[PDB]
Amino acid sequence: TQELGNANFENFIGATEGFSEIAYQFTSHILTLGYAVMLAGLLYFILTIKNVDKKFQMSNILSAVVMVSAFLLLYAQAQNWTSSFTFNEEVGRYFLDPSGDLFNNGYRYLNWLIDVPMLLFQILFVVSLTTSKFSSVRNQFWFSGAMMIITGYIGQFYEVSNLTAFLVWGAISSAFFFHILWVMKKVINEGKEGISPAGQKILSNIWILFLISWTLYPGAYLMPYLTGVDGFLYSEDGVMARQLVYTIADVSSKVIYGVLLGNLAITLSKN
Ligand SMILES: *C/C=C(C)/C=C/C=C(C)/C=C/C1=C(C)CCCC1(C)C
Repeated sequence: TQELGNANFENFIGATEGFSEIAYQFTSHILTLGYAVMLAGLLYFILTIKNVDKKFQMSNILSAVVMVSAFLLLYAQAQNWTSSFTFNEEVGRYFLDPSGDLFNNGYRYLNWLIDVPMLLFQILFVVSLTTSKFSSVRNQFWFSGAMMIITGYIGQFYEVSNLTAFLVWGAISSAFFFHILWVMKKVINEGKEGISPAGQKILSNIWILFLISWTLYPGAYLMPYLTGVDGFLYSEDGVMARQLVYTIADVSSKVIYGVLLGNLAITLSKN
């Protein structure tokens, strides 16, 4: 039995095969880029709040708060990665360090728990609904989004120990994800009514961005099993891939999403 690498697939690899210098350093630098971009975004959203009418500024405020939480928690995740493995001169690879704290997904999942409700909420300060009620949409978003992250978090505890449960819990989580997609699509359709064609075009881009960037997360969750129980991805390569797809998803769903909403708000105050 491999006691030290039971908690997650990153630990499992690091306690059996170990990581190449390339995989270790690559992952270290990708995660560093992750939190560095959130700090830049924090400054962008603060400095541009004066460019939008007061009625839309709650969206820029919620983007700045998402940036603070993501900078701090991705910074923690980055330090956790680099401090958890150490180099063995004999084998020439990085292995899980029993004296360290071991790699822990808690930082990222906590970041999601906080940010998902705010990302979904903030669009309701830019578009107008038509036949739907603000409170009803808000409550559906907050409930479904919380459940999606919780059931997902439960799933990842069984990643190494019980793949069957890993997949069943991820399927449950996917149910909530599809309900979010259904609600967001109705919101975008109602928000397109009555606004200018320029604004409708930006909203269409927001919808495509939202759909792709959020679908990246379940992809990264499954990444090391996407080539079978002993394929190319069941390895340090599935780890590099998973961590890269999370970082791309985070920049897109938090920073780029917020920039587009700010551009929509500016467009709206032109008619
Ligand atoms: C800024 C962080 C964001 C927007 C996080 C989004 C997270 C998700 C869409 C997570 C989705 C999941 C599934 C649909 C199934 C597998 C488990 C999750 C939690 C990764």
